[PDB]
Amino acid sequence: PRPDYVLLHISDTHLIGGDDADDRLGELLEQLNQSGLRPDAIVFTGDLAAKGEPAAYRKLRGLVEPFAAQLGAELVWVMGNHDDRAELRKFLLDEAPSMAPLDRVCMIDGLRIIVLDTSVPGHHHGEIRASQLGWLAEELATPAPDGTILALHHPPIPSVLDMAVTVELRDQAALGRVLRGTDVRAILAGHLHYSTNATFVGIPVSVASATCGCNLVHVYPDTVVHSVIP
Amino acid sequence: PRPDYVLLHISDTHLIGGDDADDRLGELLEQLNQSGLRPDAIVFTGDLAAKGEPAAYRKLRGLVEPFAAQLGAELVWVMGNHDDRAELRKFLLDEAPSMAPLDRVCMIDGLRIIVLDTSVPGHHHGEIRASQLGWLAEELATPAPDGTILALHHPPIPSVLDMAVTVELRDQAALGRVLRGTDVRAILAGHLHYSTNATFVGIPVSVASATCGCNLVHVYPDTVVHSVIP
Ligand SMILES: C[As](C)(=O)[O-]
Ligand SMILES: C[As](C)(=O)[O-]
Ligand SMILES: [Br-]
Ligand SMILES: [Br-]
Ligand SMILES: [Br-]
Ligand SMILES: [Br-]
Ligand SMILES: [Br-]
Ligand SMILES: [Br-]
Ligand SMILES: [Br-]
Ligand SMILES: [Br-]
Ligand SMILES: [Fe+3]
Ligand SMILES: [Fe+3]
Ligand SMILES: [Mn+2]
Ligand SMILES: [Mn+2]
Repeated sequence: PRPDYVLLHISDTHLIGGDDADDRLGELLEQLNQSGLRPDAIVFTGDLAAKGEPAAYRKLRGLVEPFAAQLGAELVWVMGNHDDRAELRKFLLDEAPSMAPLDRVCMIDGLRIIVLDTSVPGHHHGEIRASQLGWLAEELATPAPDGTILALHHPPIPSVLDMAVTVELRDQAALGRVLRGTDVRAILAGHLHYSTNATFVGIPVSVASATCGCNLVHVYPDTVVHSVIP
Repeated sequence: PRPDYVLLHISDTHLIGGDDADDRLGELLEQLNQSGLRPDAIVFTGDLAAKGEPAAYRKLRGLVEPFAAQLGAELVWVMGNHDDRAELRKFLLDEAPSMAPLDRVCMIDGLRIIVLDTSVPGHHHGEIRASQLGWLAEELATPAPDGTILALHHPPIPSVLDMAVTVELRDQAALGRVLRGTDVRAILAGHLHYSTNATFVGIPVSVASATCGCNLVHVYPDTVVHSVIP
């Protein structure tokens, strides 16, 4: 059975200035390059840079872009709590610096990938602004031919650890009312630094662990398969 | 947030006669015992013994029962392709030897756990007999207060590897027609020897990797969370 789409789900790389998460990610990219995988997209669900440093984004971009271009894969970057919106826009995206949420829509043929920004500047918990929910609702009003993958950092999933509660995504009910009954087929997330899956308003949520392995995502006609790659 | 139920999902232990999967499982049980976890049930989703040997089941029973009794957890054993129904019944369950499918229902308070046998004696692929589907349909006609966890070996999930196709669960459509619209909240499976999750007729399927880590399952009021424990 050939899947309709193949996605690489990587998260929590936590790169720093430079003096380690650098080598851990290099080895991963090298492994996946030698596996012969040819993904349609590579989605990085947040905490890309450990302290949101400019030097870390330039480093990340230099490691990842040759990898993605060789595979012909689309790159999909997501904000995490440790990232800085302005520095990410400047040094990773080549866009004008802004503190506005990093929200974006990306079509892979018939597959829609929506990037949402659950980060809260200067803070570690997650939250989604009313403006973002309106944006998302408007976007989801039109269905994609192959449905939608939602990509964000803070997963809408109960915190199974005490430590995780204080940095969880807040006000999940509101995101739930927007997502319910839409063509969202899967939610890709990070933040937890261990592999987890659950549903949120009937939609499967898959959290990839930290790089500092990853997940393979096979999109089939009637299901989405997530495989944990150690 | 306290979950309603906590389950331990272990799979593919592959114990042999004795001359290694023995030590790998011992270390796991020891770890989980020192973590302070207190699960309601411990579900083993098949391939318990590598060659279905009597000596392997006695060995498994001797390692696991003291572990389960100390935790006050219910033990839930499932048939895999490498197991032998008769030897498992004799040496693990203290039941009269039979080659009939190992199908069973188990209530944990309001939570129903259904064990299904996807094994095919002498073969490695999975299949479910018409008699079993009738049985299952009849059982699922009455809802459980907290819904149902279905536990089986061969997952109803597309095979993302060529090697896996020839030993996959066959005739999934028929299982699907029975499960659709029931109170089945999650399907626990093994067989793949790596962590995987997907849905099957809208129901989340979680495959635990092989012991030869495991999964923690938190059952919440509105969701089931699966965490991969390396
Ligand atoms: C779990 As964290 C402090 O890397 O967002
Ligand atoms: C994947 As197998 C041969 O242990 O059923
Ligand atoms: Br700015
Ligand atoms: Br904001
Ligand atoms: Br956009
Ligand atoms: Br499918
Ligand atoms: Br017999
Ligand atoms: Br049979
Ligand atoms: Br029964
Ligand atoms: Br819940
Ligand atoms: Fe992180
Ligand atoms: Fe096995
Ligand atoms: Mn985070
Ligand atoms: Mn098996």
